[PDB]
Amino acid sequence: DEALEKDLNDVSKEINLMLSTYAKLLSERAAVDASYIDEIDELFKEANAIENALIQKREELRQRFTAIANTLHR
Amino acid sequence: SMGKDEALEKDLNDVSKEINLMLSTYAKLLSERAAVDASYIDEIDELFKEANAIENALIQKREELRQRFTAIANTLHR
Amino acid sequence: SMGKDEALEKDLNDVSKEINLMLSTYAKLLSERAAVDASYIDEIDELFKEANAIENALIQKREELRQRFTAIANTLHR
Amino acid sequence: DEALEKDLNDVSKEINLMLSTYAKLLSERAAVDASYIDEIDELFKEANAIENALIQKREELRQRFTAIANTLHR
Ligand SMILES: [Ca+2]
Ligand SMILES: [Ca+2]
Ligand SMILES: [Ca+2]
Ligand SMILES: [Ca+2]
Ligand SMILES: [Ca+2]
Ligand SMILES: [Ca+2]
Ligand SMILES: [Ca+2]
Ligand SMILES: [Ca+2]
Ligand SMILES: [Ca+2]
Ligand SMILES: [Ca+2]
Ligand SMILES: [Ca+2]
Ligand SMILES: [Ca+2]
Ligand SMILES: [Ca+2]
Ligand SMILES: [Ca+2]
Repeated sequence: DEALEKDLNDVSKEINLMLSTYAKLLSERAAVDASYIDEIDELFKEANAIENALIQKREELRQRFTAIANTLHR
Repeated sequence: SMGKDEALEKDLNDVSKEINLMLSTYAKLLSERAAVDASYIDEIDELFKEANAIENALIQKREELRQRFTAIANTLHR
Repeated sequence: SMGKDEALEKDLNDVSKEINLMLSTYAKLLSERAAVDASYIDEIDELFKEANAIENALIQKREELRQRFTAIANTLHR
Repeated sequence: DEALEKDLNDVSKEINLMLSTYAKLLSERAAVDASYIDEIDELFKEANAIENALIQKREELRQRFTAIANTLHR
């Protein structure tokens, strides 16, 4: 019911809106990826600190067990 | 009482659960991105096809006006 | 070695963190619902207004056809 | 460029699609709410079991401390 010229201008506006919206969404992905990488890195560092402490504690237990055994069996 | 080794094992499991949840949340975000990307392509394709059809009809409309004014000019001379 | 009381305190904190995350995820889902509800109202309103305008124009179109056929009938008798 | 009758039928289809889609979304909220309530309930029960065990352990520590004190100060 509107002229073809008017309808062409309406659809062009729809295109520009979708393009501008998607461009924005795409431009934001890098910072989101960077945030996940940063936070996963923090968690892996936390896990590695716990794991390392567990390794140390297990070696101390090995040494305590060996010492008690040697004292008891001579 | 209990061993610190046991407590450290438990704390390592706690952080492993957090890592697994973060990795799975990120994997989900990537799936949502893929579906968004494909939907954009479908939808922008529909819009560009509609725009080109309107554009082609508008070109035809201007030529129809040219033809109709030419026919009037010929009618005036009759 | 360490006390089981300390280990239990730590485990209680671990579950409290999970509760807090679940409560906040649910609070987020409710916010998304509210925005969805309001968007539905905006969008269905636009559609019903468009439908009523088309409907009213169609009623007018049928009456215009009635008027145009009546005028033809009067022209035929001239 | 289409007749008003055709356009009325197109918009009616759009309405029915939006209504049917929203009705579905609304009908699904109860099961989602129920799932959150169920899972939060499981977590609170887990937390209460830990808390209760901590209360018991603290009372045992109170009794061990009192007994050692009495033995040492007579
Ligand atoms: Ca038109
Ligand atoms: Ca238009
Ligand atoms: Ca390590
Ligand atoms: Ca813990
Ligand atoms: Ca398609
Ligand atoms: Ca499509
Ligand atoms: Ca073209
Ligand atoms: Ca824990
Ligand atoms: Ca509105
Ligand atoms: Ca609106
Ligand atoms: Ca009406
Ligand atoms: Ca029309
Ligand atoms: Ca139509
Ligand atoms: Ca309790």
